Amino acid sequence: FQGAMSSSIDISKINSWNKEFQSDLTHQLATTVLKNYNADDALLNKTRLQKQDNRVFNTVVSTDGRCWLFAATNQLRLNVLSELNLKEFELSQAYLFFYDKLEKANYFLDQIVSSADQDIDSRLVQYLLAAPTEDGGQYSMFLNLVKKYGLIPKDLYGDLPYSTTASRKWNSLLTTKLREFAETLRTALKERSADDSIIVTLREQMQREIFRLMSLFMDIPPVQPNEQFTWEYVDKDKKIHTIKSTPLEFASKYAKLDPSTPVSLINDPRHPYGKLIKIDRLGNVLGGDAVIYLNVDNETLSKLVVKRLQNNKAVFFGSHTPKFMDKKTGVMDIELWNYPAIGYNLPQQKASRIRYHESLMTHAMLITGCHVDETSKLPLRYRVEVSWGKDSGKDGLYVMTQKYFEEYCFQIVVDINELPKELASKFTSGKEEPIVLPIWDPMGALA
Amino acid sequence: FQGAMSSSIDISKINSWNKEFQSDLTHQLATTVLKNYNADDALLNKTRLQKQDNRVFNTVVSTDGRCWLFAATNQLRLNVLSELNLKEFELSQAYLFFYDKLEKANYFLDQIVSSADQDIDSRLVQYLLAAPTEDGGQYSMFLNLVKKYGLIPKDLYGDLPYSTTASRKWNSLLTTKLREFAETLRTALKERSADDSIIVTLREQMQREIFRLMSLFMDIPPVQPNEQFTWEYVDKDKKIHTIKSTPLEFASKYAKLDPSTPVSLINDPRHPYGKLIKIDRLGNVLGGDAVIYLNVDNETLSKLVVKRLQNNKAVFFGSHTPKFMDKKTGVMDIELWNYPAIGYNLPQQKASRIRYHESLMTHAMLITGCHVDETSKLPLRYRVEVSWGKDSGKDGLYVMTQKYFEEYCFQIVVDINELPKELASKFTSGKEEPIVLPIWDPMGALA
Amino acid sequence: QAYLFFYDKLEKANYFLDQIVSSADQDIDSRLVQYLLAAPTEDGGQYSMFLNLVKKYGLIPKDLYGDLPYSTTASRKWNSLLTTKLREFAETLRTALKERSADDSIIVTLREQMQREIFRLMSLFMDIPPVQPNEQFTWEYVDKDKKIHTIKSTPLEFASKYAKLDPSTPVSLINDPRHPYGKLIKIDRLGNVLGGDAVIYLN
Repeated sequence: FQGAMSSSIDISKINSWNKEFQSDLTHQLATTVLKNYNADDALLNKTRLQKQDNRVFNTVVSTDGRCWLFAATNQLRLNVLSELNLKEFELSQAYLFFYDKLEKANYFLDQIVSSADQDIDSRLVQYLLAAPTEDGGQYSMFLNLVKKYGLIPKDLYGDLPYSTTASRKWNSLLTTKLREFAETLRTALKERSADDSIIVTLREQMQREIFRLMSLFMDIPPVQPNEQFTWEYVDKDKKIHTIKSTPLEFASKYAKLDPSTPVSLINDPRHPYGKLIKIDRLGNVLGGDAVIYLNVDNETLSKLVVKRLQNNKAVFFGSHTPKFMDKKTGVMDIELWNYPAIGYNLPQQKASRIRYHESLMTHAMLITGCHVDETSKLPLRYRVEVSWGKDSGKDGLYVMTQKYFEEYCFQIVVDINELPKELASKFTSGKEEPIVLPIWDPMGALA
Repeated sequence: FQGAMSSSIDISKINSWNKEFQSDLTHQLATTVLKNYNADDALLNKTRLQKQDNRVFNTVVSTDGRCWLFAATNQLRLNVLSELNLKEFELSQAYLFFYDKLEKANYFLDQIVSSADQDIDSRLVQYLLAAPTEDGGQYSMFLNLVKKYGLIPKDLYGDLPYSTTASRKWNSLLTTKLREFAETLRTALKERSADDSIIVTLREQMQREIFRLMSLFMDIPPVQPNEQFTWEYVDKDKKIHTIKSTPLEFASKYAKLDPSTPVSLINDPRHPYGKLIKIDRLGNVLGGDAVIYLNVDNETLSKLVVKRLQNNKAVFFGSHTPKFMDKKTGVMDIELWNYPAIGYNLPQQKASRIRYHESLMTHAMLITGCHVDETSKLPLRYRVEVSWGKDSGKDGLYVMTQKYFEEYCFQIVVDINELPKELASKFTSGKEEPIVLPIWDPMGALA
Repeated sequence: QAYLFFYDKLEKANYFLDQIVSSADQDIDSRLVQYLLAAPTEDGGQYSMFLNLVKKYGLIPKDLYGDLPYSTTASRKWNSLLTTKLREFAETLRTALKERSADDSIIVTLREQMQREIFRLMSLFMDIPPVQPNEQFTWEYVDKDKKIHTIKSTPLEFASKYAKLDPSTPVSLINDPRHPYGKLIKIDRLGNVLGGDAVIYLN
């Protein structure tokens, strides 16, 4: 009784506390202002903004929820511009987006069959049923798709369909169907075994029905991965050309993709550095590669970003958007808002923010530059590019502090050749046992 | 030298002061917020708003820059509604507005002739030239017009012309002409005397030219003051009627105006109470009545407002708009904004605010109700009505505190019969010598 | 521009206090005192007032101090709050000058407290610039060719060394037909920095 009493909200206590807080001038000022405006609008610190909104970067690349696909295909887009002397060029994101969604719906049916032994109310089965066709993904999922499907110019398959730019309704219609199929499969698996002719036939009818519904909202791409397409275009000089190629040959011959060089490093302080981290079950293409990260410290993660940028290549990275991100000015700085002035401070550290459900990776973006300090020999800020129209931020360009990178970013993607042999070996040796995390881990899919 | 040095802005001092202010938390909070938002938007105190925005009034009237004319004609408008059993009705403001402007332009020419002895750069002549045709006025100026012109229903002469609702350009064109005429008159008065045939002819040609330019922007009313008009209308029951009347007979017979009963009281602490105050030269109709106020204390001014409201009549009053007036919520309260929380306090008293160019009468409005405290026997707040469309305030309705009335209001208009004999006598006795103030005094014309 | 705008406003508020002390002998309702009280902190100025500020404060690149604050692009409310205070200070000064003389220790202290209070209120709406006129700033920039550079300079050295200002060459000519041509015209009292140059025109 005494415990529950002490643990209850006591009316005299809160009114006494109120009287005490109301006697403080800062508090009186703060509650006047915070009843009138959104705290971020009210506390944005222009004095800090003045110093941090710096768009001078001495280390830049020379060139100029589906974000993960725009960020992932960017370099390949640049390789084509260069290889073909183009003025402008876009790879088709819709191409990858259509197959990702089909594969994910197909993947879910397999996840359901493999988890059929578990109770319908189990944590995994409910988790599988929550959002089987979400638009986000990881870099490994992007490579799984390019290895099977290749890449094609946006001119052959663009963002024309309604659902390519407003996928919410489409996903909901598919998901409702997938939830029905989950029950139908689990129900048929009570009697028959999975290899049973009936389950095999049922799974195929389901693939058919998923494909049929998808074909209503988006067309299947115009050519198969090994089928040739003819593409007419104009180079920087107004000269015309025709390329005959297949999607697969195109990803390699023109976009120069070598799927075996990309590796993802991550700063996840919940785990020891030097270890490989694998997210169980997270995927898109059945039988494709797993999401694997090599865990490293921020110093290491920062040097790698600088080295890649020095090799004139942008860096794919994942972070917690939109934590401490000001879209209006395009600034990512954890001290840009004056919360300490209202006594609001946040001591919880990175590893704990992750464990306690406060911070996770949510979006993928591109680092295209940085500023390394002459004195010292370290990065101070990074130039970041988003896929949110030329209107978000400074014409879509953001500036991010080193501290933001350390605290609210986690993963970067680099080529294994850019790593020190001691780290590259972690991937090639075949001796590392990864730490295996649940499918629902915060270090997952990116928008 | 030491004086000028001590009196200069010293860079070390202001930077030292800055360091001291920046060490205070309230200050740090305040400069963050005040660089982001307008101080009134930021400091509006909703906690105070919650208590002061009270629209319950136990003392209300039973009925339901040209504001001074809408406020001035309102009662007469109600008298007509009642006298004719009308559902809706408006007196024509444009009627009064057209003659006010003509008379004012004519008045200016006379002010110029009477001040011709003074230098062109004198304070009075420059003041006369500043805004000879402004739209604002005083209650005496309103009576000067009704006594000569009468009143007509809005149905016969409405706010149709562009310049009746956007008079800025019209006034500027007239004023430019009037400034030319001022020189032409002063120039002709160097040789000839004012009664000289030539000056008389010149003044008439100027009246003609003013009238001609005015007739381009607004038509002269359709009937003369003693000429009959025919007005067709429908009463509350959908029954039709025709009234044949002249503007003058109409102001008296239907709108029930008796120009000899209205008197204006004012609270001007710069002067002793019990004295009559006259604003020199301020007028519209040449030879009409002067602007005269009987100076009284706030207790007296407040009791008179209550008494008039008890006689079921609204009260014309002048105040300093928009000091401490929140248009969005429709509240007039000098403590509604939390300026003390940023250390901004204003000790300067009423009489001093007036002398030091900080507060003056600027607009005329209507008090249509008030709340007198059961305990005590005094008014707590007033219901105020503005002529700013149903969109300003609470459907055009404001609530004003007793303190606001005391500090930022000055004049009210009442019937001499409502005054205590000791005050009424101040007007009838013929023994009072008014304190005479300059034409540029803050206790002047209202918008 | 905000750099110059912040000091112009501070100096003007400071200037007004001095105009009030020097006109204290005149009646509160006199033409000059009422004129002084009308708009002591208006945003406008003359070229001489601009030179008075550059000579004392110098110039800095907009990248170090921009038009970020609300009041830099909508100064009406800020000016009104300052002006209301300045009108209160005018009375407090004239009232204290009835007894004591201007050099009196009390008037000197009072004037300083007023400067302090003006500066404090201004610092709520705009920050004092990041460096003093003789203090060095570091400025990073990119030239037409995408090459990066860092300039270390003080605001004063910057107005001269990079912006090439020589405050002694600018002169203002005017066509004012009210007066004879060939004459110099001086506008009495019009200024911003106490003791700075007067507004003078050659007609």
